[PDB]
Amino acid sequence: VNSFSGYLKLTDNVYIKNADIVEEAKKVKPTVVVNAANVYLKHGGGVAGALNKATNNAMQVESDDYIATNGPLKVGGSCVLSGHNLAKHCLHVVGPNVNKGEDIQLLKSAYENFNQHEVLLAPLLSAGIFGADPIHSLRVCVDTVRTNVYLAVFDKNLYDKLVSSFL
Ligand SMILES: Cc1c[nH]c2ncnc(NCC3(O)CCCCC3)c12
Ligand SMILES: [Cl-]
Repeated sequence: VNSFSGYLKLTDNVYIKNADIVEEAKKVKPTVVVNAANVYLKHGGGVAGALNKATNNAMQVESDDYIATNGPLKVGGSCVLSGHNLAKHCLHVVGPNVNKGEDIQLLKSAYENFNQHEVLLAPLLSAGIFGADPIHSLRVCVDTVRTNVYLAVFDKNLYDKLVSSFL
């Protein structure tokens, strides 16, 4: 039993809700919140900008130190950093950016990072400002993630479509 509320069950381990991941984070304080990161951990907009703003830019400050030490992430890769006031940990995961010509096949690799954590609050990777179809992202998620994932989908019409077209 966990504290996630009002999620529609899609499969054994995947749950979905029309919600702002920032608000789900502020209310639940999960062990892991997933950020839809880019390779530079530049949290300017989208999920990343929203999470970072909610941390009063502390996420960006921590991220800049991480990059200065370690260099950029790989597309499809991840790192674990602090969750600040939102979660215990933030798993920064880089899905491919279709607008940059990045290989959509890397979306599966991106979702594989979730399997290192028993329970996560997450967005649909590569969707939104990253350019991919959220329907496709959801299918890759369901077919790749084996741990318990709670998805917050920001857009109501897209959520309804994600729900309606699933089975
Ligand atoms: C921008 C933003 C702020 N707070 C959020 N919480 C969740 N998702 C977000 N954007 C990505 C997505 O949900 C958009 C609809 C289709 C699936 C992907 C955001
Ligand atoms: Cl977005």
